Amino acid sequence: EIKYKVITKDAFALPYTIIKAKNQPTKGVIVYIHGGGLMFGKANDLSPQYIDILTEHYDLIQLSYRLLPEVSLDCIIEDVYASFDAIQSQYSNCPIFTFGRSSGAYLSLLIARDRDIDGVIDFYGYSRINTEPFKTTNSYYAKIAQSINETMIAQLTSPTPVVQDQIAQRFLIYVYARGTGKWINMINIADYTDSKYNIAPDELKTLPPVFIAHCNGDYDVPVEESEHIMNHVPHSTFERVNKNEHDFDRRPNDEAITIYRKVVDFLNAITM
Repeated sequence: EIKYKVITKDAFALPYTIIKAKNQPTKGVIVYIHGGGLMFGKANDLSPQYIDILTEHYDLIQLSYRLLPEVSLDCIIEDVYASFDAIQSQYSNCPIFTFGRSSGAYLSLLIARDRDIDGVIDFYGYSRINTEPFKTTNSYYAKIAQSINETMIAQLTSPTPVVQDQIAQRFLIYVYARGTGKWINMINIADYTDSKYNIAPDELKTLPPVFIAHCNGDYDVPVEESEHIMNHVPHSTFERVNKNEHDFDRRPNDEAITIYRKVVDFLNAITM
């Protein structure tokens, strides 16, 4: 693991790590964007086992961005693109991919629209925020959301922006947000319906190939968000996992490993 940083316009350090391809030279660079509903998480949240599969022949770069609610989604997008551009310049003549999980896959798809890359790996993400499941109360999160209060939640935030959880239970900010339907409010942008944040059909149509893995019974991001992408993009591969889970790869079970190996196959076809 090798550490770098990108210095933002506002003089904030965004760390990123590069893990090098095991068998050299690299076939490509995979820019990894972690999940956490834009509100919690950390860049180094991938199991070692997944990293070993991905980095056999690819470099894996784990990027960071400032989290909600201490910054807005406009700031997140700015951090992601500043980190992406710093990484892309370092791989000038080389295939490059975005790989996100959950909200990281959303960020990975924005990069795919606004930069020129060779493919996207979308694990249980989405291409838009202007959708009813994100606007309204989420059933799965509602009970826990109702068992905390706003002071409880405000004290899980940081007095200044962070790129990873500063307290173990920061994730309750996200449970609260989904469970009360305030997640769009906490994104804190002027107009969440704007095409900046919602990839248009004509834009989806021009995306590079997309690998999608999504559980049909996902309680956090409906599987329809993946079906929506498949309604427009020209090249897709879809693993539609028959589970009532969101992060089906939380543990490196055999089914999860198989999907990761399929990811590499998808990359190999592209870089051949």
